[PDB]
Amino acid sequence: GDLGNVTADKDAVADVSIEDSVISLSGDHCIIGRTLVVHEKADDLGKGGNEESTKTGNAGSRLACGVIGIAQ
Amino acid sequence: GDLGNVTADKDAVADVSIEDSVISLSGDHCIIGRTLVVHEKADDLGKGGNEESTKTGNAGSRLACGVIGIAQ
Amino acid sequence: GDLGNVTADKDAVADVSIEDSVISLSGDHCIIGRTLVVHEKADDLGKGGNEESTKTGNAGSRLACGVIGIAQ
Repeated sequence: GDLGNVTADKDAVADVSIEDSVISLSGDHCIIGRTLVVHEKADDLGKGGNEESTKTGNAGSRLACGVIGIAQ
Repeated sequence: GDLGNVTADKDAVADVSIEDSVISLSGDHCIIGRTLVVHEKADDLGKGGNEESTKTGNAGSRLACGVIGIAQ
Repeated sequence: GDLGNVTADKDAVADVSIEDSVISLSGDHCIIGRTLVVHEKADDLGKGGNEESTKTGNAGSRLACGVIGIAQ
């Protein structure tokens, strides 16, 4: 362990995500993303069972809408 | 372990994702992504069973809509 | 282990993804992605069984719509 690491002894589920990025825009007189009409609808309506022993590390959907940098 | 690593002793599920990126735009008088009309609909409505012992590391959909850099 | 690596002792499922990218746009007076009308519909409505012991590392669909760099 030096920056974060699951270390279980029976079951280790994870969603390790180490997205180290760098973005260096420049230049002038430039439009980026004039109009955006977005309709994200991540409407989780799941269901479980009489013994469903889920062990999810991340139980959800990632919905992104960008113009330059989408690190997902 | 030095930057994050599942190390279970029975079962180790994971979604390791180490997307280290670099983006260097430049130039001038330039449009990027004028109009966007997006309709993401990641509507999870799953179902489980009477003994479904799921062990997902990441139970979700990634929906992206970018113009330059999509690191998924 | 130095940057993240499943090391189970019975079962190790994974979705290792190390997409290290570099993008260097340039030039001027240039359009990139004028109009986009996207309709992502990753509508997971699966189903499980009376003993379905799933062990997925990443149970989801990646839906991207970019113009320059799609590292999936």
